[PDB]
Amino acid sequence: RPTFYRQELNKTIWEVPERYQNLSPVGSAYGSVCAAFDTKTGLRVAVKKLSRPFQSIIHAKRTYRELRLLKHMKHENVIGLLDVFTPARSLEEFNDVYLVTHLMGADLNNIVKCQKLTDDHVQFLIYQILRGLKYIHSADIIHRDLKPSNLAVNEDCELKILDFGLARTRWYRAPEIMLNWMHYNQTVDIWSVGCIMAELLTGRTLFPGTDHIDQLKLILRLVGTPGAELLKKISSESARNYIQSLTQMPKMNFANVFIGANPLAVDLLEKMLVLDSDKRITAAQALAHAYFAQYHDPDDEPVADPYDQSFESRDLLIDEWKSLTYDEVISFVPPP
Ligand SMILES: COc1ccc(OC)c(CCC(=O)Nc2cc(-c3sc(NNc4ccccc4)nc3-c3ccc(F)cc3)ccn2)c1
Ligand SMILES: CCCCCCCCO[C@@H]1O[C@H](CO)[C@@H](O)[C@H](O)[C@H]1O
Ligand SMILES: CCCCCCCCO[C@@H]1O[C@H](CO)[C@@H](O)[C@H](O)[C@H]1O
Ligand SMILES: CCCCCCCCO[C@@H]1O[C@H](CO)[C@@H](O)[C@H](O)[C@H]1O
Repeated sequence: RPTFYRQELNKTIWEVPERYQNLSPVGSAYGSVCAAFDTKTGLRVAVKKLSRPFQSIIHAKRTYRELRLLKHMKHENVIGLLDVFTPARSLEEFNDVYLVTHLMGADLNNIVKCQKLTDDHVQFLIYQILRGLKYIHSADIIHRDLKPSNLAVNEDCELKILDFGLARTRWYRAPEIMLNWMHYNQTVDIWSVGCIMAELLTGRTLFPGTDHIDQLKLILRLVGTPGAELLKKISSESARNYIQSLTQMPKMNFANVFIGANPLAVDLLEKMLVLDSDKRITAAQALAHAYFAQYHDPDDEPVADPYDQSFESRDLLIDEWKSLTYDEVISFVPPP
């Protein structure tokens, strides 16, 4: 229906509706990105042209997964889809997929710049992360790689959780992920929030490991070696015997680690940075914590519609994944 124009960008021919003006390259894995001006909405937007979206079953399923996820995320603190389009007029000529979202200019690293933030500022940032995480977790989604480069912040200081980094590490990963534990709790993301929050308060990386083993060494020095109740839950005979062969490190007193911080911030960090994932605070519980008193609104922390992820178990042909992807493009409804 819209009128499309062609322009060579990022060494390929882009073909976009005329509403998207002044395409300029932003960078080029999954695809190449341009910034543009959406004349229909007056928004600066980023347009991603997926690369080789249906070259293989793996590519095709990944394309479907990404479009399904972006179409489902409708929350102020999560990246959302402004538009998705293809120049194709039919399924038969469907080969290219373009995704459109708000143009973001800064991630959390750009806002922090290795500085201590004010406590009020930390409250506001962590509150928004937890608000978005409550939504994501309510859809039975685990982020699994939350970190400052995956958190965008606009000029109003509204934060959005991304599943990508902007155009130009393991320091924020939960310990069970670095041990390939599987059976991951949604609180692997809460661990990451604790690492981020600590960094916002101190201006320093909490666990700046040099490699995988160093990362775990640094974690255990803060939170201690596994206690008795955690050791009961370790089925791996190899993990058990190695853990008990280590000298016991006590859990440090967080009040004497984050000296000068808000005692409520310290209490919340103590509830996020627990080795046992079953004992970590959830996102919804964290939002009710006294630390966020000035921002918490129990009636404006919404949850997601149910999210059907049954396609993850399916082994389909390329043309089937492509057809399901085409259905999702055709059915897309722009947000208000
Ligand atoms: C024109 O003003 C700017 C001036 C300077 C400048 O820095 C060079 C930037 C860059 C800011 C930026 O990168 N902004 C941005 C990116 C995305 C991304 S980044 C990605 N993948 N990662 C990836 C891809 C290629 C290269 C590096 C990293 N995907 C999407 C994305 C995801 C879904 C969509 F629907 C659309 C785009 C989304 C929104 N804003 C801008
Ligand atoms: C001059 C720089 C680009 C300006 C905006 C082009 C906007 C296209 O906008 C679209 O144009 C279509 C054709 O008129 C109309 O049918 C649509 O209603 C209108 O939204
Ligand atoms: C768009 C929604 C962002 C918040 C939800 C992230 C949900 C988990 O999204 C993650 O995205 C990564 C992208 O490389 C994938 O590699 C991971 O497998 C996936 O779990
Ligand atoms: C030296 C061992 C260091 C890491 C101990 C990490 C314990 C994380 O916690 C564990 O996470 C598992 C996976 O979600 C859950 O199934 C367990 O019940 C939970 O206790």
